[PDB]
Amino acid sequence: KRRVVVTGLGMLSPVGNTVESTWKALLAGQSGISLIDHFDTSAYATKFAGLVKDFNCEDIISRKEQRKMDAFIQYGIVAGVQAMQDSGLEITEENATRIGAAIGSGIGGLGLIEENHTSLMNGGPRKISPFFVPSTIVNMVAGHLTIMYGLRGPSISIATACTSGVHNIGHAARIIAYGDADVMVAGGAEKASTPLGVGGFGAARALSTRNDNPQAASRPWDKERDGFVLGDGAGMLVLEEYEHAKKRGAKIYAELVGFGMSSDAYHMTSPPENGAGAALAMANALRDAGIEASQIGYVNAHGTSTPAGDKAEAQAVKTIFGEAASRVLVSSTASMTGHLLGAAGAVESIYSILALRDQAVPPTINLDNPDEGCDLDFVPHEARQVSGMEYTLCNSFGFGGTNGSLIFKKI
Amino acid sequence: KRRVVVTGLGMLSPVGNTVESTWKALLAGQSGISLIDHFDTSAYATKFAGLVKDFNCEDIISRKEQRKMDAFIQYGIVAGVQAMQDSGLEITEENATRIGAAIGSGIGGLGLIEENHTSLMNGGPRKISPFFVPSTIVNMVAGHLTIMYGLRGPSISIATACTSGVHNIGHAARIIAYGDADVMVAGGAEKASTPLGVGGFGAARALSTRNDNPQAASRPWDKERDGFVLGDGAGMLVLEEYEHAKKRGAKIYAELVGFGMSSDAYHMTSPPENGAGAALAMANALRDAGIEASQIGYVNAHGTSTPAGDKAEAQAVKTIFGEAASRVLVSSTASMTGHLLGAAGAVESIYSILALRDQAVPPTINLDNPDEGCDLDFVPHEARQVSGMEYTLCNSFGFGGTNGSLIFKKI
Ligand SMILES: *C(=O)CCCCCCCCCCC
Ligand SMILES: *C(=O)CCCCCCCCCCC
Repeated sequence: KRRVVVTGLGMLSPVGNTVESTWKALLAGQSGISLIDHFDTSAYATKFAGLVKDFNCEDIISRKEQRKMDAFIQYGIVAGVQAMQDSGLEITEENATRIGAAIGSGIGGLGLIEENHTSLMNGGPRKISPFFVPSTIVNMVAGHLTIMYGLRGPSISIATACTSGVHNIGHAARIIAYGDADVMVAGGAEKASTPLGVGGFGAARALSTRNDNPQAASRPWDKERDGFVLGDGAGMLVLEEYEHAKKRGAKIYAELVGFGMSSDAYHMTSPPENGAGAALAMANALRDAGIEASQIGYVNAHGTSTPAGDKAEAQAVKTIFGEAASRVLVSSTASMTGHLLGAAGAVESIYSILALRDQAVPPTINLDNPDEGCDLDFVPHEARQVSGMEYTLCNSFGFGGTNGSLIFKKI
Repeated sequence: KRRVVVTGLGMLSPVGNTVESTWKALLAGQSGISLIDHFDTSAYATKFAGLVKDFNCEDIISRKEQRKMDAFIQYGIVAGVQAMQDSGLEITEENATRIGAAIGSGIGGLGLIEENHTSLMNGGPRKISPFFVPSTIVNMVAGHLTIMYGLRGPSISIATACTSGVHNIGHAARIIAYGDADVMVAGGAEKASTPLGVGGFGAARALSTRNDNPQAASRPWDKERDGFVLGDGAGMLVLEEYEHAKKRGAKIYAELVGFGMSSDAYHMTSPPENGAGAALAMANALRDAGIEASQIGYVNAHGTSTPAGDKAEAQAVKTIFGEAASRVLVSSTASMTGHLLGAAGAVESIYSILALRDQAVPPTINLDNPDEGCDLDFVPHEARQVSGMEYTLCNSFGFGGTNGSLIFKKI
């Protein structure tokens, strides 16, 4: 009966380009939302995003090599090395076969897609780069990594939009537990801060528009919210079976103990006023982890700062916790970071992990005037210290009404 | 100990728009490769593809609704209903919760992506449709279906390029086996026959160029092959736990018994001359299915008709079977259909399933002069009758050196 644990973290976010820095900034209640300058946003209703500041990979990827890879791919490779080094794991011939990857993304190479398409409009097919396909496709983060580290184990890539980070990790854990693998680098990476990304989500009227105050735009559960805030980043984890980890004295951040999935079966982009699906997903994980809602100390909300989004989730929480509704801590890091799409559930799994380590809980900044019936403790404004928190649960929900929840446990 | 079985099939291919018709054509050695007329291919090195002929969904999707969905999405919904009807399964409140989906695609809405991007180049962001995001994203086939059939169980979507069909199905099976679900509609859908698809794979020089004879272009293992042939389609399956199926007297096509994954850890688009990774993947499935290579009657090659591709796979086969190398039947349906990218491993799982039903094995057409050291029986030219075939194995391999194999078993 294989127990899956976390032995390495790696991350690039709108508030730090390392695990420890992003964590520091998050507790400090720092925002990473800035105005876009890599493209002309004049015609854009939204002109800011949670961006990755001063990203450098020269030490990890030759410029010769970068040309074959969209930023989302670069981001994820960098965050994977971070995780691989941190794990300490050493790949051997008697090894590779048993180490794999489960990394995804919501869209992938949107930028190079725009680039190549543009090229094709101006110059014709001859202009499309020969690396177009392998530079934009979603599974290339895992493709490059497995190659870089000579990994021969199971490699998959889940693309479930906003839920991708949660799924990739959950299924990484599954794969190991099944016996198909002993280690798995898992998570998600996105960099959709483009014309098509900004323009697209803005076409659906899903994005916030507070351009006069980018850092205040993302306000989960607050009364004046007006749609999520797009963020770039990548969050990777090294999951591994308990024994295999011990036998090598790996530093163990925590143990993955539960994984729940569900479908809303309602709208293609809208959550039921109910939160019915989100509930089922949390519910399924509690049962998988074989524990009770009363046991969760901190929930990492999907809480993207869309009017319906946030109401629905809160509903679900009540439903799931009921009594413990108020005793439980719910917070949205998206308040500082924005929503990282495919990377979202991965970075937030890392938050949930660190929150157990440090017995501290990142705040929901910008929460000035919460909604009405709210009975919940959204850790508004400032970080929170905790005593005996043994479990944290992390939620993510995406389009197609696809939800997933992960439960982390101390030591 | 949950046994997963197949209780419903659904498909749209370049040789039929139903399971039974595509199967008939395949045994008959019919090609589905035609010249492209939906876009101007003058500047294109390749001017043909395996296309879906006279596709109609009016009875399944309102035109009001089609506008919100890329063809790949339409294709997959249609193929899913096919599967759902065929299953006979009836969704109930005491049900939904236990029925989910695992459907993917390599790229998804490439067409609407091109459309919206074009729009944006000409008109600015205001031109991007409000359904851009949910119309192109990869997980929307499963999103729409779960919605249409009120499914609340686990829904995921694997995007592992050319391997997607195999993975989605394998992980569907896993999910059920785990207990997370009782039924799962799984498979893949693609429709990359576009400027960016044709142009892109042609930029990598990966595509065949025999425009004077489209139907002969795809020639797996033959001496004059020059790169795969792009095909559109969608292949869906209804996987379900054995007991749950019986208790409802569901018609059972076969039982999924093995699932193997692997990584090449070599090149990002190229297979080792070795076939080392493909071997490991087949190998892993035999062990998962708990059987021997000697037991496989028919292998459904990835066999895309690329020079290296086909050599590498054949190598792997030898490696895995060795003795049984020659006694085993290996064939590439891609010889008639072309390669269906994300849909590929799904349709071919259906082939592998029907081949057990009918004890018949689709041919590798166009195989005029095979390569040299070939000791293998590629069922060249015409279909083959078989006696006591209890297992068929189906391979698929994609970019990022991601491989996966599935083992099907009779009754
Ligand atoms: C979360 O579900 C929001 C939508 C996720 C879609 C993938 C990321 C957006 C790509 C944007 C245009 C292709
Ligand atoms: C198989 O691995 C071939 C590549 C799969 C990529 C997904 C389908 C191609 C989309 C083409 C341009 C985006």
